[PDB]
Amino acid sequence: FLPDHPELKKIKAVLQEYRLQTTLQLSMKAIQHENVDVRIHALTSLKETLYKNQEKLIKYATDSETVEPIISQLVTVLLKGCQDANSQARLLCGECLGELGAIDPGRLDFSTTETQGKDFTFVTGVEDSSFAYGLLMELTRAYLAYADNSRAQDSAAYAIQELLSIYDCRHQLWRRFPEHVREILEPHLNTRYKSSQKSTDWSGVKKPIYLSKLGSNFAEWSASWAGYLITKVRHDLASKIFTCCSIMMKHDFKVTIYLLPHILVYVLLGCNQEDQQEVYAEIMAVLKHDDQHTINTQDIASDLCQLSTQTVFSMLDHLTQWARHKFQALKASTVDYEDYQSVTRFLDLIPQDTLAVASFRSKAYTRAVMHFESFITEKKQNIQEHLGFLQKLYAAMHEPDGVAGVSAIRKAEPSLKEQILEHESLGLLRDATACYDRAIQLEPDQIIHYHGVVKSMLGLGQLSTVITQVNGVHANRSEWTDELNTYRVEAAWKLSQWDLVENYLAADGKSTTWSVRLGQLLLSAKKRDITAFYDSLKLVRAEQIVPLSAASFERGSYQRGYEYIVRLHMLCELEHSIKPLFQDSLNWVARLEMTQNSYRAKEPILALRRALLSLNKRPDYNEMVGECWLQSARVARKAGHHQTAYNALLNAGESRLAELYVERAKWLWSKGDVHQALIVLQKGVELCFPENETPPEGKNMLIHGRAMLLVGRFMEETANFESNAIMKKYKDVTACLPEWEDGHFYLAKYYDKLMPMVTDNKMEKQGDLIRYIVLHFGRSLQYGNQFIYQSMPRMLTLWLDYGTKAYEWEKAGRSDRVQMRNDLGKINKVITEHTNYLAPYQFLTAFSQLISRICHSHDEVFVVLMEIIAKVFLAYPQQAMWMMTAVSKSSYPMRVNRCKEILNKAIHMKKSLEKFVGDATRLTDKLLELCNKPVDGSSSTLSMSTHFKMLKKLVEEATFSEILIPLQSVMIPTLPSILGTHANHASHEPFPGHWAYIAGFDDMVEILASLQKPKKISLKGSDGKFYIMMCKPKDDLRKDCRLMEFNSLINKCLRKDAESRRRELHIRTYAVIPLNDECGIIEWVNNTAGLRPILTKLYKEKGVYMTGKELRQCMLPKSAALSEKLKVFREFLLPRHPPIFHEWFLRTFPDPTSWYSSRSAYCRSTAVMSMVGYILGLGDRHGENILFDSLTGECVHVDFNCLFNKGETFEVPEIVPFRLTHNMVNGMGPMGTEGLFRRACEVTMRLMRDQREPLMSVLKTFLHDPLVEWSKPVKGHTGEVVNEKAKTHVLDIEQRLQGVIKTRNRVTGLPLSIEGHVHYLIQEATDENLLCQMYLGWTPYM
Amino acid sequence: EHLGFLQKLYAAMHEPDGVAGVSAIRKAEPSLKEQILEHESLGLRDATACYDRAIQLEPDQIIHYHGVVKSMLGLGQLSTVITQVNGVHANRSEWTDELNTYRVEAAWKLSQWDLVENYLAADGKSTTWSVRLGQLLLS
Amino acid sequence: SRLAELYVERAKWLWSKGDVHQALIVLQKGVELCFPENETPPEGKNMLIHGRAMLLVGRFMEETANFESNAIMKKYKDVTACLPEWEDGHFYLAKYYDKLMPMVTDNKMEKQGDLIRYIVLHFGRSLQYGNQFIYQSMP
Ligand SMILES: CNCc1ccc(-c2cc(-c3nc(-c4ccc(S(=O)(=O)C(C)C)cc4)cnc3N)on2)cc1
Ligand SMILES: CNCc1ccc(-c2cc(-c3nc(-c4ccc(S(=O)(=O)C(C)C)cc4)cnc3N)on2)cc1
Ligand SMILES: CNCc1ccc(-c2cc(-c3nc(-c4ccc(S(=O)(=O)C(C)C)cc4)cnc3N)on2)cc1
Repeated sequence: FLPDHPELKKIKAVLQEYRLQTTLQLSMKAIQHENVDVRIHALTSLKETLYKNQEKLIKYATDSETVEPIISQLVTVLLKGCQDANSQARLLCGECLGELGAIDPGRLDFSTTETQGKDFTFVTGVEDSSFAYGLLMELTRAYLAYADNSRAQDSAAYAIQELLSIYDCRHQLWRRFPEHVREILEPHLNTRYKSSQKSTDWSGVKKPIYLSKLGSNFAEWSASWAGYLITKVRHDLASKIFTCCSIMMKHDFKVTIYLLPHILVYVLLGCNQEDQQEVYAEIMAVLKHDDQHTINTQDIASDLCQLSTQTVFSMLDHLTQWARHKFQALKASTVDYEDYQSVTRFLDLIPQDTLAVASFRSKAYTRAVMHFESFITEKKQNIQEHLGFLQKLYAAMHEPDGVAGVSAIRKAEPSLKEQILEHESLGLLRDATACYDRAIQLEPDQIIHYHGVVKSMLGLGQLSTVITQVNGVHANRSEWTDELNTYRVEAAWKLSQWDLVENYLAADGKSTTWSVRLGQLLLSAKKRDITAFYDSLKLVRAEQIVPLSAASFERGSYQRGYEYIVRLHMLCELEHSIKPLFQDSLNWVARLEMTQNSYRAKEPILALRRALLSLNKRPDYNEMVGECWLQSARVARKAGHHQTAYNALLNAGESRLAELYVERAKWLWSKGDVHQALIVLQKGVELCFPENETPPEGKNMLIHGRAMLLVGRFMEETANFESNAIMKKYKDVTACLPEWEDGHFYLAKYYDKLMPMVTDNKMEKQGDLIRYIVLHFGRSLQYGNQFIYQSMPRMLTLWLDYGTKAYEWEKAGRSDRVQMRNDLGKINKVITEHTNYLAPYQFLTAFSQLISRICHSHDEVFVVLMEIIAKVFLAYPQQAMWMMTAVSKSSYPMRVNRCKEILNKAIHMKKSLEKFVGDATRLTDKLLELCNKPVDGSSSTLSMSTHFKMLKKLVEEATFSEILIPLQSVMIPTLPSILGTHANHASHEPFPGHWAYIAGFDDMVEILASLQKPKKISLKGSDGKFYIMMCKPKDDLRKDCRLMEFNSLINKCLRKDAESRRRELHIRTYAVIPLNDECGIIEWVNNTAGLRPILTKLYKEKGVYMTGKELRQCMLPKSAALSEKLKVFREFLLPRHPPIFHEWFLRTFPDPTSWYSSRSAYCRSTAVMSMVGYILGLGDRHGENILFDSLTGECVHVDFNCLFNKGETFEVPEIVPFRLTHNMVNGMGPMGTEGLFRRACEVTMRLMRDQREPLMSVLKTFLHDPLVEWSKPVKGHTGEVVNEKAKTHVLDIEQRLQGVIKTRNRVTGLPLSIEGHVHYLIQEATDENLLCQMYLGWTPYM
Repeated sequence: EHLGFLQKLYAAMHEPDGVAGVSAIRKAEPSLKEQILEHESLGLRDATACYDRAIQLEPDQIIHYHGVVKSMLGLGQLSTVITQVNGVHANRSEWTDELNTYRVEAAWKLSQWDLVENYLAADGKSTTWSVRLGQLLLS
Repeated sequence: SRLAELYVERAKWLWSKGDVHQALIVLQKGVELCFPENETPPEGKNMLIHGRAMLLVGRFMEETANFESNAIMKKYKDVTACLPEWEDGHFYLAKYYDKLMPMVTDNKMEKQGDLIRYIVLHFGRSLQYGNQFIYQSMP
């Protein structure tokens, strides 16, 4: 009902008698409602609400890295609604989004959009009840659909009767159909019907049905071809059904659509060679014909070409699915084999290349790519001649990486047009401009070249030149002037030359360009035209929504359509800026900040805002325009395009801004001319902040602080400057903005860098320095959590290490002990103050490390540590308990005693925690028992009740406390965003989301042969969902746990970065929880299977398979020379296993769109994981350890025990960076490594290099972790262990991040590589010499 | 106080070092004109955008269009130069006479002889090196 | 008609920018595009361009850290073979041998001997064919 008014308040008193986030959920549920008017009211109310609660909404969006979950759900819902049929609803929902803002897909989270689609219900045959049922539903919806012809509804009910003839509903058949269909079909289900139409013979008329009078119209062509076919099929039941539905077919084409596929299947089963040739003729004709290619009266044809293409495609698709299912049957008789053979033969008759060309004609890009790769492989056809078509395709799809790959592959020199394609897809547009000029010289009669020239000009921002260029072109040719008018319009309105806008607009009444529409709106604003304004507003909103409509029906849709979403954002902002003029609550700053960080996103919004400000007449507009030009800088500077803001860095101009200087400095710094930047910056500082008068006020003090900090950083970079001056500058920055975090942070970093040098690397001397360091770090934290990941861990490491060294010196008998002791006391006091000031979650973030050092030797240090950990525990008992469990049950007694001390202190602080602690202890003990429960016999499945009674009971008791199901989402804390820093540090919610407590266990427990017989359990969550948790004996997971943490941090990074996001790079992460050193519980990842098993099944299906003994024969002695091994490999192992993985892709995903999306995801995921592994030195990537999700196609890695180049230590050393066997490559597609995969690798590598500091700090903490079983277990168990290769491991990790291979022999001085790094890595992985050496277990041949 | 004058001088002397030094000395922010001068003295890409902003600031000045056309020349964008001069002419007939030299140079470089002849015919007052070269080549 | 020349000058420009790797790839592709091993390039100027390209690839390799010493050495030797009388080949080969010697010999001249003989001989021949690097070579 969703009333919103006092009358609605009467209804609400009613609802109270019956019984912002709340209202939001309500409106959400509303919009989903079926009644269109219901939804419309919902949407209107929602739009108003959003406008009214804009403040709280923005706060939700920007307070924390990730948006409030409710927001994510709401945006998913709105984008869905975009798909709705009613135009009004679509427009309303577009307004919804635009009002929300253009949230960076990163900040949003889409797990709801599983989008299975309820599709792929391939029907094996007509006989199948479900298929005949769908046919009956078709006919019923048909007869009801139209009353225009009594004969037609009569034909549908007649087919109902004939279906009763084929099979009686009276009771499975009746059971099959629903009641809204049941009651509709019942009146004629039994009555009777005369033949709806007079008999006609499609076979009598002989002609290619396409291009025939009957085939003139699409539906009529559907009617003539299907009738002919029905005549053709030699199937009595098929003939019966076909005749039954014939009459209905004449009236509605859609019934024809449903029927044709199986009609063809039956025609294939019962075949005449001449009939087969005629069928292939019809299909080829439909495919061969290009509506633009052939000339005829197009009233029928225009629609006919497209529709017929789609129909033939669908028919072939059903044929393919039928053939695959029949091959599965055959493997699982002879008549079915013959039928399947006939169908496969007909399929073969069709040309893949033809299919691809047609598809491309029909804009069915994805299917085109699929067909084209299928062609390039199925029939081997060389490297070099089809590249043009494939490149054009990728261009269409807008997949840049496709174009880049295609280029990377082409051997022959690239044609000019191809270089144009490449520069457009990805290029600085400078080469683009010059190539355009050269094209104009090469071709003087093509408009598109001038298009590109003008577009480039605009990009650089040379408006006036663009206007004049358009005018010139106009002078040369009048006709082109119409097409080119758009860019002139854009320049004008951005130029703020309204009159020119009016002229050019009046000139053309045929341009639908976004730019032209924007100019129209701005004009209607300039000259107050309320009615026209709002009309154009509706129109443009609809237009924009159009593309997003199709975009919605896809995974990751939001991202794919983000451009249009930003357009809607601009529209909303424009509306709210204009309204007051006609007769502006929105907060522009926050809005902009929510947007993704890339040109495509920010720039257009900013230009539009400059325009609006121009239309607005406010005194401060002159300066606001400077802020907008300066806001364009740091939105482009970050991207590159350094000339793309000359008309910005200059444009800013008048508005007084030391900010102008700071910006010019950052720019120079990006460009590499550091000394320049320092000069310009010192000058701007002197000028804007003369020493005589202090800047004490607001933005002035702020900018002064920022400038001083930047000066300091520059000075650090330059080698000339003295340490002391740097330290002084940083201290000054701190003094001028004590509240700022960056100040203290950089100060601490610099002191840290200096300390090793000043102290000679002697801890004793370092003490005082360490105090200063930790103090400033903690302060920085207290202000903001931007650099938390680098700050916290470093501080903790330093303090704890100093404590350890002091304990050693006290035990030693060395004089420095007393000074060290006083220093340590001071340090501990500092830590205490930090504890008091810092919020709990901030410690939570390194809680892992904290726990790691629980066994520290010095008691005072331990007291402090315990205070910290206890504060945390109280703050977040669930996560803390999970993380501490293992240590609790450690075999080492000291670990257990200390953890118990901690828990006791906590309990003392908050009693209620005691009950929960006891419950958790009991639950963990029982789970450990289970994990270690010995299986008897095969015992594939064991009932919970039969064996694990105590567990079911314990969970059953109502007294038992709720235990949060361990899940990565609930373990990895989120953090407050920089934008919002007020009271966020105090009230920040670490784990905003849905918390599922353990409500019970499904009875059945699975035991898996592989993985050393690990039990698999399924917990039952409070929400009712079931989560499957594998229980693993004999594995130390601590390593895996911390690695998962690091992966989560990497995932955050990947999400924030534009380039990674657009590709949707992400590392699949599964929660891991160690019950104790030997046993831990690991979350299951469903729909996923190992590469080895999958390919093994494929091979067996192909009949080609290698026996284990065969392999043993192929195996050779390790001492054998490399030549013999390479031989064995190439000669036998590679031959035996041909590349088939692409087939797995094909079968798993039938639909072209799903196929393409999943293939892309596969490439991206494998790339990301390979890079990450090579950085972390992941090893043992053997078939089973790597996995692929059947649902998305992504790749997931497991068995992260082998880390930090432990593989080399193996008897058979691992000599490859990551697992890239020929099969995986084949998977990626014909392009192979080159293409998507390469670009993903490169992007991931770049990102990692950028965040090198935070990752490196975290990894440091990880490597020096004492709890981790770095070595073999000794005696079964100070409860501390030290990793001997720690320093070496950190050095190697750093180098790899640096990009310094250091492998080079005979010369150890090597400049870092950049992309050549990814290239050399790929080469190494691919090389056969290496692989052949690799151990058989890795199954390199596969 | 007098830095503008010294910069102008060094510009006249064709002494780039002078202008660079001036710029380095100035405390105040550089005006757009002085910026144009410095760009021109010390070698073109940045100067094109500066010229664009200039034109936007003052439309009537012809020197700015001169600079933009020259730049487009240096980069090798002949065709663009032709179209640009043509557009300017469309807007202002007068300017066409001063700008004809660039068009002629472009053409002659394009090898488009008809355009060379026609443009050279347009006006008979240019003595620019480029214009004489075009006359010779056409002959 | 100047494919080889094209790719070579291009590699040079690219290097100028700094993307050494993108240079090496394009250059190797060109080496395959023209003078493609199917038959030995003896065609005079063609042989010259072939040698120039080979030497360029060799110096590139030297720049990149991945490539092994032996391969670089072999490439320089190939350039030497291709053009016996071209100084550049000999000079660069000598330079690379010099740089390698200290590590190979562990900085023990005794072992350094034979390498020294090779190096000196190649310097000398380089001098016979030209005088571009005399100041580096002779001393
Ligand atoms: C018109 N006369 C001047 C001229 C013009 C072009 C050339 C030329 C052509 C090639 C060439 N480039 C590639 C290549 C390039 C880029 C990428 S990329 O991934 O960065 C992404 C940007 C695509 C990947 C591969 C592959 N094969 C090739 N044959 O190299 N130089 C030489 C002279
Ligand atoms: C209207 N346009 C917007 C706008 C306005 C002003 C600024 C601005 C002003 C200054 C500034 N520069 C210098 C300086 C010194 C030496 C050279 S140099 O020739 O040696 C070099 C080519 C190597 C160049 C410049 C000296 N004092 C200064 N105050 O820096 N940025 C930036 C954008
Ligand atoms: C020395 N360290 C020992 C060690 C060993 C294993 C792990 C481990 C395992 C998983 C994990 N595996 C799967 C999984 C695995 C295989 C297949 S399979 O079809 O190929 C067929 C072979 C069953 C299907 C699914 C799903 N979800 C998961 N979380 O995670 N960690 C960790 C440490």
